[PDB]
Amino acid sequence: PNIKIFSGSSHQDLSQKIADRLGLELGKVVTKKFSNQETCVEIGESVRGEDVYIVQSGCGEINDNLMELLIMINACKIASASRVTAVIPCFPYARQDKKDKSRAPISAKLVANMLSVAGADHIITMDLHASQIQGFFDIPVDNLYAEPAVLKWIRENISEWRNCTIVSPDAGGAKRVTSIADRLNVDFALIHKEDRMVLVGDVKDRVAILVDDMADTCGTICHAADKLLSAGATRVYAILTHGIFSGPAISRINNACFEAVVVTNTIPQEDKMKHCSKIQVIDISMILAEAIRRTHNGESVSYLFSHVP
Amino acid sequence: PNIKIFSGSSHQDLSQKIADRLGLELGKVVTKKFSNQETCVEIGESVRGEDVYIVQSGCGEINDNLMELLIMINACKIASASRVTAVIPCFPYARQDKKDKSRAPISAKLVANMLSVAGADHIITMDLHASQIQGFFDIPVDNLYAEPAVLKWIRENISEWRNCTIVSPDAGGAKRVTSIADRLNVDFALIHKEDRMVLVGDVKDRVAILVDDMADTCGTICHAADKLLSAGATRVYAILTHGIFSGPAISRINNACFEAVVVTNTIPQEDKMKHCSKIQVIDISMILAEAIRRTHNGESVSYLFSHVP
Amino acid sequence: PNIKIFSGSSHQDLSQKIADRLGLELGKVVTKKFSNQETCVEIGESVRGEDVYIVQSGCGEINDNLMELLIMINACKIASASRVTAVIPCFPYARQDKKDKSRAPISAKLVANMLSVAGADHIITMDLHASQIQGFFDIPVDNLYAEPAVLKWIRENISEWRNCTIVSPDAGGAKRVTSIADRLNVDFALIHKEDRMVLVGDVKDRVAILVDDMADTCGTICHAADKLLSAGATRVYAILTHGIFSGPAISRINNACFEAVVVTNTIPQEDKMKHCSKIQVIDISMILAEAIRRTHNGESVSYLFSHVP
Amino acid sequence: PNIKIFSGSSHQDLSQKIADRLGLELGKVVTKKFSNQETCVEIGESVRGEDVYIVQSGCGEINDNLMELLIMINACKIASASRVTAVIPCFPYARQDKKDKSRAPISAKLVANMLSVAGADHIITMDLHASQIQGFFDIPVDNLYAEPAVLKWIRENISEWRNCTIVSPDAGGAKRVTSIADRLNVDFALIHKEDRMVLVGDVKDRVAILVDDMADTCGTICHAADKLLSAGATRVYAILTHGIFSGPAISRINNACFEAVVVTNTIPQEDKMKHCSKIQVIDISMILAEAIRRTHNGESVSYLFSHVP
Amino acid sequence: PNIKIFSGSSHQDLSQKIADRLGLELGKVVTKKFSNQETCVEIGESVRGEDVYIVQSGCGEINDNLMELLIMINACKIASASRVTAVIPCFPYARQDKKDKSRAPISAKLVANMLSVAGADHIITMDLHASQIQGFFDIPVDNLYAEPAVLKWIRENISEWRNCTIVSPDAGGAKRVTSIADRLNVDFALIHKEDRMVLVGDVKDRVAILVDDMADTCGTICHAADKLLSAGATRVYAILTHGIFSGPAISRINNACFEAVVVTNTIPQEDKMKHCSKIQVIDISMILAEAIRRTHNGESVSYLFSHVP
Amino acid sequence: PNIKIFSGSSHQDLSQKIADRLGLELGKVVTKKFSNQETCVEIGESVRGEDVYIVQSGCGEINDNLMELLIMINACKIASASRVTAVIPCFPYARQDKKDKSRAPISAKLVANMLSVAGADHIITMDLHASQIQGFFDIPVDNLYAEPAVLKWIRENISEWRNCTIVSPDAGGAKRVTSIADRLNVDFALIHKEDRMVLVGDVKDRVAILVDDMADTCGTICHAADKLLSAGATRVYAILTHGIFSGPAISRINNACFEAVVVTNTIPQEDKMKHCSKIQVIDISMILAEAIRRTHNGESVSYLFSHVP
Ligand SMILES: Nc1ncnc2c1ncn2[C@@H]1O[C@H](COP(=O)(O)OP(=O)(O)OP(=O)(O)O)[C@@H](O)[C@H]1O
Ligand SMILES: Nc1ncnc2c1ncn2[C@@H]1O[C@H](COP(=O)(O)OP(=O)(O)OP(=O)(O)O)[C@@H](O)[C@H]1O
Ligand SMILES: Nc1ncnc2c1ncn2[C@@H]1O[C@H](COP(=O)(O)OP(=O)(O)OP(=O)(O)O)[C@@H](O)[C@H]1O
Ligand SMILES: Nc1ncnc2c1ncn2[C@@H]1O[C@H](COP(=O)(O)OP(=O)(O)OP(=O)(O)O)[C@@H](O)[C@H]1O
Ligand SMILES: Nc1ncnc2c1ncn2[C@@H]1O[C@H](COP(=O)(O)OP(=O)(O)OP(=O)(O)O)[C@@H](O)[C@H]1O
Ligand SMILES: Nc1ncnc2c1ncn2[C@@H]1O[C@H](COP(=O)(O)OP(=O)(O)OP(=O)(O)O)[C@@H](O)[C@H]1O
Ligand SMILES: [Mg+2]
Ligand SMILES: [Mg+2]
Ligand SMILES: [Mg+2]
Ligand SMILES: [Mg+2]
Ligand SMILES: [Mg+2]
Ligand SMILES: [Mg+2]
Ligand SMILES: [Mg+2]
Ligand SMILES: [Mg+2]
Repeated sequence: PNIKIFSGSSHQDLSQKIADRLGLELGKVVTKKFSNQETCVEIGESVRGEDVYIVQSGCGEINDNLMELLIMINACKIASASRVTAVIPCFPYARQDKKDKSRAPISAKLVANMLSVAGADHIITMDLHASQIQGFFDIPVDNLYAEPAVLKWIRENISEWRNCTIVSPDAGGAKRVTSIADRLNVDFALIHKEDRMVLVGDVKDRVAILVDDMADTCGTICHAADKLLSAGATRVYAILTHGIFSGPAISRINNACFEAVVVTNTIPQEDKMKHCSKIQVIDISMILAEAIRRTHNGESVSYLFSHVP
Repeated sequence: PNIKIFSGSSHQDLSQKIADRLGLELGKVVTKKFSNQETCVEIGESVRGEDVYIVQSGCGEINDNLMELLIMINACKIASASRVTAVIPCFPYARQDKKDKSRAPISAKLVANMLSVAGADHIITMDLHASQIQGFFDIPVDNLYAEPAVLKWIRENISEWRNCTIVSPDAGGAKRVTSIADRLNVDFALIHKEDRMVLVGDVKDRVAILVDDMADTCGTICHAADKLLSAGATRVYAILTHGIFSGPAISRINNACFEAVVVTNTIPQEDKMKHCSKIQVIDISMILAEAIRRTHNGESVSYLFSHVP
Repeated sequence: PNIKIFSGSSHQDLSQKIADRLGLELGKVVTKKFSNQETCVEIGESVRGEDVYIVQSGCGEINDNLMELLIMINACKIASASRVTAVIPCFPYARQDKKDKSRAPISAKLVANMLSVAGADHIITMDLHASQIQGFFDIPVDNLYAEPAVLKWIRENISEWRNCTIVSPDAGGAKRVTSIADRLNVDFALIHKEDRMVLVGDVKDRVAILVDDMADTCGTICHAADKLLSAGATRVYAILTHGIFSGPAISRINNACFEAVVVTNTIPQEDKMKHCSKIQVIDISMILAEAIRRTHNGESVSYLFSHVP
Repeated sequence: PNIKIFSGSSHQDLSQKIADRLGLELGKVVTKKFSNQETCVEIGESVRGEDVYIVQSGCGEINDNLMELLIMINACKIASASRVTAVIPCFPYARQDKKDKSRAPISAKLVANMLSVAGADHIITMDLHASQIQGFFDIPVDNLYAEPAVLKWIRENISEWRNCTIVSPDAGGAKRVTSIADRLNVDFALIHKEDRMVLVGDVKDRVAILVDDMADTCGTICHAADKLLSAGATRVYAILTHGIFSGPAISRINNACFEAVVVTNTIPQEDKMKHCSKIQVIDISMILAEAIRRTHNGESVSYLFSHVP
Repeated sequence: PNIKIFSGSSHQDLSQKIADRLGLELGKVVTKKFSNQETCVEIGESVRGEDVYIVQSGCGEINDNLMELLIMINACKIASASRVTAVIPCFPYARQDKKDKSRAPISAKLVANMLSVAGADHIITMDLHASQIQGFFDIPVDNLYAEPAVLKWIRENISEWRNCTIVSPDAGGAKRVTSIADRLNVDFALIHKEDRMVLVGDVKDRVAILVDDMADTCGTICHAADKLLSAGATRVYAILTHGIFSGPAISRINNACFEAVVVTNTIPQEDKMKHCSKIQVIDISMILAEAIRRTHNGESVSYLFSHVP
Repeated sequence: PNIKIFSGSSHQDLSQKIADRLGLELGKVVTKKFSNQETCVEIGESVRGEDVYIVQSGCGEINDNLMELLIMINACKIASASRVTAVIPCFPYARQDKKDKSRAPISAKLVANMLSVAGADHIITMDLHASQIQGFFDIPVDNLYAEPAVLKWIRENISEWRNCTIVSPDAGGAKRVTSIADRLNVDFALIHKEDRMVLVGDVKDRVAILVDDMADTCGTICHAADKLLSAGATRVYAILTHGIFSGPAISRINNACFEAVVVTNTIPQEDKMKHCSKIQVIDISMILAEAIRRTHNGESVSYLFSHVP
């Protein structure tokens, strides 16, 4: 079986970058809409006996992109692909991972069930909002981390990184920032709201680096940055793997004191970058390409958790 | 267990009509979108031990509405509803019911699988594009027919119906028109394309009635009507259960010779009716309400196949 | 994994032809009946790690043959075959593919479920009565077409084929005849019953060729042929992939005006050919052998939809 | 939900007896064959919301009857029956319950899987060949025993039963005979083959009673009876729940020394009784009717293991 | 269907308390071990058609108790119980809810799968370690909260509760303490380790109340209490729903400065209470009994999230 | 894919012997207990794309070992092993293979379901208590036999084996002893209890060899040996594949007249051998190693049923 990479319509540039890193052309697929807006999918080449990877991020018109992904998986499965892998850099509905007191769906579990029944044998994703989502599946799920690329960016872009501070915006994700601070051998200052915020960790005259899994409306990072600037930090950075930037996010970032808002390209960023000068993108296509290549070859994927390829 | 009717966002007016016919209020549900356009669903009342019916048609923004339906089903299922029934008047992706020579998905089967894995115990739908779709499910599926309401409309609106002709637009659905002609005791003239059309059945100086399951772009019925008017029919009617009317449909209908284009209200029609004077709507809410009531009470549903309630 | 071909008891000659075309011997299997008429199956050679193909058509004693097929699949699956494929040239219960108004089983879906639970990983079949049956499965289904062999027969056996007409007997299957007429570049005359029949398409002084998926009691083709001979066709042919010929079929064919009734050998025909001189058989063993070989080698199967091997 | 009893074609008289004991009429069902010998099933009354019991024994044309049962279950399940129970007095393929050294199917497990996928929620059967077959299902299985009726027959028909001996024909089923002997407070003599047979237990000048689950070819009981008559037993009886009597069974029984061969009516016996004067039938319709009634009412079924109703 | 409560061997006193609150006797069940230490289960009364609740906490010999629970569920399911509910006050393997960088099982998901395949239709549990565990199931899961009982205890046992502080021991569970502080209208001071600890929130001359889901080795609460006593808190309390208290826990509690260590009785505490004077128990049997009663009657369970019955 | 052998904690020496025979090192795995006695499993090497075999016998602390096996299977499955095989020399809960009149679990079926849902693709076991257990699975199960090794031991250790007698202790397993006697060409004397025992087959002045699948409390073999010594057998041997030896077994063996009690090493025997001088062990690691090697290479496993490797 050979690797076949197919792109959904959500993130074409990322799929092309992945395909170039693998020395492959993107598989021929027609992904459009019928007149009544139903998804139309046509696999333009035989996938019989091949190892198929479908790249689609949970961004943009999320329900359309998710339906397209499921329809593509189904088309490849009934076309006798030997294995079908969904490469989902940003997992849709990941924030609906529990009920907790409300008569609400667990939408992430529903998405996992739909991916399974569509025929996915394997999932590759990056920085799941909650790693318990891996347990929503019965098929293997490789949850990659942007952390090696983030560490590389910090070392090559922040001159005072040895004295900086790594700040979690909410108490929930402080595990990520502790791992990053341990890797950099720095202090991890913490922030949480009580309309007021409380911060532990000396930030005065230092650089503070907010790290989080995603920025949707940027309410979380803007409040944290306001707090940090209250406590005398010389500069504040925000680093996120998923740059969703919906709603009022671009205006809030423009009016905030961030030196830089760095995101990975798990979601296309060109349109947002046009309207916001302080957004910078870390390419993670090498990590995804290496994960695809290693799953195909039976090589260790977890080696990527700590190594930039 | 009591009947609880919940409406999705696709067809609120139909759900309200159904609820009024059952003497019930619509269940409290919040169905909206998060900032990043992910579906947000919140069941506003306990459904524990209840017989839940969720009304959502495959129309409008089809992928959003389908996701909303699946999320609502999941929310009701994990909220310990005794039974969950999807009331889907127009089944989405019904026209993708086979591959036939192409490397294509069977999207209708995927939709059936998704509805099943979401937790639906029962499906109620109207005039499935292909009744083989019933076999795509392992749960019971009640496929209702608009034919009794169509016959009622014909008898009360076409003065010359005893001399009229019932015409199938494509060879595929001529079964429907034969059943209708047998019920009315009239001739069924047939039409199919060879850019030219061929018609069997005397239509001269008579009324011809085109009957079909749906009109999407109205290419099918406009070509058939052109043929019929070539052969001297005094008036031509089109009657359809599903009035999708996407793309150039309204302009084609406006420029065509139809005396009337009658559709059921399985899909909301007010916006289309604003731009097209010859569209008339048959209310089928009584049929859906009776089906819901009979499934709840253990009464015969097939009795509705031949009786207007 | 190597190809292993096993024959059920239904069509031994077809299985042998397939095995010869693949350069293989039929696998050792004992398929008989216990005293109380329960099916007895004994796999006479190890199939561990092999790619197993079981050839059984839905003909003869259909329930016995279907049980035998399921039992063989189960025996091969629990004997650790790497993959089990049911090669079912004529799919049993294919005509019970829907309910449509009656309190009836969808027997084709039940058969698909039984094949799946027995352990079949893949289905190869020819000219399914309804291609929606492919959606009754969750495993891949390769639905082969007799059309290339039919076109070859027409070109090599009917001297006036460039002027002939391709006639559908019922409105349902006219898609097949349109494809054939497009391939031959001829007119497709159509027939359907109203005890009287209506025909469109000049057949006078021409050869008419009825094409259909199967002839069971031959009521369908005999009525169509009577109509065609009413309209002056010089000769009438019938061509079918599945020659079931049950009940009064042989007598009706003998008393009908067919120049020839051509069937494929998806069903054994020698006994019927003894009693009916106008039955001729097209061998489709090359198509089935090529499909088996291509699925085994990961080669394109759809290439066979348009090419005679 | 009300009880609905449907009969398959295998054992109509038993189904009628069961229905009379329940004070019910048999449900309207058409169970016949199409021209090509495919099973045709038509449920003649609504079963929506009802508790459906389908009576079909694994006898006669076993594969036809099994297919008919599965098709009926499927028809009732997709007709929205609240619960479907297969009442299978003699379970087909029960003797193929293991492989043991051979490359053979476990056909009983396949049958269980097929019954489950057809939609059966519950199985009622009598004297399974191996009670481990209950573990082949994931749905509940009530395995009834003919033993109370057998004990009643022994007490009312064998004058010397207090001095008799209960003999197992093969070592496998001696558990049944020990239970019977314990109930009667008598000795259980045992027999097994070494073309010679060995017997333990004084049988001289006594009545010996062979007890077994079934008599198929009667090779087992005729050999055992020959042995018993060698050792001076005044009379020999055979008692079996399942009287299959296939092959040479009737001739062997006619030429054997049995005083009586008693069977239950889990299988119709009239035709066999015509050709064999020493066959007598125990009616077990009361046990099956009580089991149906108790499962419907939520009453203890195991109470029937020791009580004649 | 009637309620039947069965106790596993893990927590007999809790099951008895639940049964008394429901006005029921515990169902007759034999739960012991064979000589080779395999679990032996015997249901001593018919459960046919009943609503069965099996009470077993994930404590003590956890693997034995989990096996016993699964075996009991299986026994009740194949005995035709109408519904089987696992009442698991402390969910076993809840802390293995993710992999996160290691080649480790997701044991909680495995436990959920095992409970589902054993036949559980419903799960009732209290204070799941991660509420995402609800998404590990496809059956409904009611995750009850000890918070109402905790609030009642605080108000009736701590005289200065209006001035107290609610402290989370680890950053992960601070959601619980924020909910509790909001209910009490007090400040929530937070603690996390950097062998040193950092605390935000004035605790000087006040009572601090540590709240957490469980105390296993009490390393978490003892370190937090040491920190709190460093910052001048007059008294420190610990309140936990699950008092596992394994390993060195009792000695650490005895040597720590806790005024009180309060636990619920989701786990039996008498043996631990013998060796530790500062352990007090909150009875939560009323909450579990109300949940059982409300699920049985189709009443709202979420009403218990905020109301002490 | 390469073979990876992992050992559970139950039988480390057997796993090492198997690994040596395959020329492999045991895979790195940490299998221990958390403080609260929950199983902790950590796979110390990548198994991605490998053929994983996990060796764990149903002995010792059976519930702990079974949980450990399931957790290891789950860890390997979600770590993307190409195939996972449970090598279970002594299958736990095998004696609970049926209900038979009691409201009891079928625990063996539950264990099979748990192994399947954990992710096992294949089971290798030795001398299942009932071979019907193979039908409890839907995955392939290779049930190996100790008989070739037993025959080898008999020929090399009992000088009078040509005149010996092979005795079944209970009527149930006499099939094993008939196969052994046929292989050795000797008589098979049989024993069963009526507190008294009955024996057929001349044993006077001969060696009697009891053969059975397992000895748990040794009540079965000690009673049989007492009977045999009553009838003048010069020596009595017992040979068993599974030496469980729980409860009073060692004392009964010490006080019994056995010349030797031979067991295989499907269960560790060193501790029991310390306290009982007449226990001897047959190594079956070559049979298990050959089965693993042959399943990996696609070679015939059934060849081992009659051949010592
Ligand atoms: N796409 C979405 N956009 C915004 N909010 C969402 C979205 N999906 C779910 N939510 C809601 O957001 C909330 C989840 O918030 P969040 O993940 O930030 O915190 P948490 O899960 O409570 O805690 P933490 O992640 O810190 O452990 C829920 O109320 C959920 O319904
Ligand atoms: N939403 C859609 N809008 C338009 N075309 C669609 C849609 N979904 C599927 N199709 C395409 O339309 C075609 C199906 O057309 P249609 O149902 O009219 O005819 P058919 O299935 O070939 O025959 P018939 O229904 O007459 O038996 C397929 O090529 C399918 O891919
Ligand atoms: N083996 C069989 N022999 C005869 N009739 C059968 C068989 N199996 C099913 N039928 C019946 O035949 C009918 C199906 O007929 P047929 O397939 O010719 O037409 P259709 O499905 O209505 O339309 P079309 O195939 O033209 O789209 C149904 O009433 C079905 O119950
Ligand atoms: N319908 C059938 N008629 C005859 N033989 C059958 C039938 N089905 C299976 N068999 C075969 O009969 C044998 C099973 O025989 P039987 O049930 O009498 O003994 P057993 O299972 O070996 O032992 P026991 O039942 O005494 O414990 C197997 O070889 C099986 O393949
Ligand atoms: N029974 C157990 N006893 C002790 N440790 C366990 C047990 N089960 C799992 N663990 C381990 O404990 C760790 C989980 O710790 P914990 O739940 O306290 O923190 P977390 O999940 O990392 O974060 P948080 O719960 O604060 O969001 C994992 O390494 C897991 O393997
Ligand atoms: N681990 C165990 N230890 C002891 N007894 C057990 C164990 N598991 C199950 N049992 C019980 O042992 C009995 C099964 O006994 P056994 O297997 O010796 O005979 P059988 O199945 O009745 O007949 P046979 O195996 O001779 O055909 C059942 O009552 C079962 O509940
Ligand atoms: Mg967050
Ligand atoms: Mg159409
Ligand atoms: Mg046809
Ligand atoms: Mg048997
Ligand atoms: Mg027998
Ligand atoms: Mg914690
Ligand atoms: Mg046993
Ligand atoms: Mg035994």
